[PDB]
Amino acid sequence: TSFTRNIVGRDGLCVDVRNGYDTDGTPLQLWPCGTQRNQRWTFDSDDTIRSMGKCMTANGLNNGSNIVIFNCSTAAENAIKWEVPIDGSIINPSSGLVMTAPRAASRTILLLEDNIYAASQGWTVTNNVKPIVASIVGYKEMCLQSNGENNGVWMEDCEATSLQQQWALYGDRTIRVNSTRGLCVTTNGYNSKDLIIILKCQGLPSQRWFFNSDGAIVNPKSRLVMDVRASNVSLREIIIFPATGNPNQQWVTQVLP
Ligand SMILES: *[C@@H]1O[C@H](CO)[C@@H](O[C@@H]2O[C@H](CO)[C@@H](O)[C@H](O)[C@H]2NC(C)=O)[C@H](O[C@@H]2O[C@@H](C)[C@@H](O)[C@@H](O)[C@@H]2O)[C@H]1NC(C)=O
Ligand SMILES: *[C@@H]1O[C@H](CO)[C@@H](O[C@@H]2O[C@H](CO)[C@@H](O)[C@H](O)[C@H]2NC(C)=O)[C@H](O[C@@H]2O[C@@H](C)[C@@H](O)[C@@H](O)[C@@H]2O)[C@H]1NC(C)=O
Ligand SMILES: *[C@@H]1O[C@H](CO)[C@@H](O[C@@H]2O[C@H](CO)[C@@H](O)[C@H](O)[C@H]2NC(C)=O)[C@H](O)[C@H]1NC(C)=O
Ligand SMILES: CC(=O)N[C@H]1[C@@H](OC[C@H](N)C(=O)O)O[C@H](CO)[C@H](O)[C@@H]1O
Ligand SMILES: *[C@@H]1O[C@H](CO)[C@@H](O)[C@H](O)[C@H]1NC(C)=O
Repeated sequence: TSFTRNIVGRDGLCVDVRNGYDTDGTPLQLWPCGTQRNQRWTFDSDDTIRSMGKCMTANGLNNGSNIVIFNCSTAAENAIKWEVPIDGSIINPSSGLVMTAPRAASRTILLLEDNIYAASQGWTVTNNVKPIVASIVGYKEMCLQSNGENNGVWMEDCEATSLQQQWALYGDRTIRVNSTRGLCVTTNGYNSKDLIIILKCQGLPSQRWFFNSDGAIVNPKSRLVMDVRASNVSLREIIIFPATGNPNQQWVTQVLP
């Protein structure tokens, strides 16, 4: 079977065939999301991803290789097969390299690169091309709240009127301050007990998050998950820590009006 969607990534821009051209070798880029046909990608059972009747194609299979559109019958088979890991990567199975947006700007050309679990390598396959805006409810049924750039995130009692409890869940798998969308939830290191803060979005692995089926919020590079330190909300510290399933690591998203 097949179905068609946009592909949203870095800074909420979309995977777009450059200029709408369908000539073999036309690179893929970031561009503001829209309905144009060169942003509509059809996913088939054969592991191809197609726009304008042609296939997303690795124009080479080394670090830094370009990703292009190319005739599906004449391209190399191992260059047109893709899988979509649950954490939001888009991977070429033959090479193991993943789709990457090396810069945030529109017209940035997409490349295959070694997987470092960066936010530049996060994508979401969807027809809703706007970030989802939600409260993130956790331990003691409190809400995750931001407190300014460079400051910690922490738990507060949930308030419909607290804008700092409002999070934009971007397609690149970042968690952004909804009223200041250039700022991202960021782990301040990849080791256990490292603090979670707000920092300018820079596409980093420290800024990538995965909402898994167990109710954890996982940082893929470290493997560690968001944790209310010591189960003590009055410490006003959220850390990364190995997944335990304990209440201080359980979260849900609740969409906002
Ligand atoms: C795969 O390609 C990447 C993009 O070119 C490399 O990362 C970039 O490496 C540059 C040095 O050659 C460096 O100035 C860029 O800032 C960096 N971009 C970022 C932020 O990832 C990557 O190179 C590896 O990682 C970088 C950061 C350095 O540590 C290099 O020594 C590494 O080789 C390439 N990866 C590999 C394994 O070839
Ligand atoms: C992908 O390349 C194929 C091989 O070059 C194209 O098929 C060829 O299209 C030629 C020019 O239209 C035509 O003379 C031949 O009939 C045909 N050759 C083969 C091997 O099938 C293909 O074109 C599409 O598929 C063919 C079968 C027809 O249905 C065309 O109308 C299609 O455009 C190329 N695919 C695309 C999307 O360009
Ligand atoms: C989250 O932030 C967004 C972006 O600033 C807010 O969305 C704007 O809201 C106004 C009022 O409805 C609209 O006129 C704009 O079109 C919106 N802009 C965008 C880019 O969507 C939003 O209200 C904030 N809060 C919530 C709950 O989403
Ligand atoms: C419809 C289409 O092909 N759109 C393209 C094209 O857009 C240029 C202007 N803005 C237009 O709407 O016609 O080129 C940009 C930049 O390369 C994108 O590829 C866009 O999707
Ligand atoms: C929780 O943190 C506050 C601030 O450090 C501290 O005063 C309090 O004793 C802590 N609670 C427990 C049970 O350790």
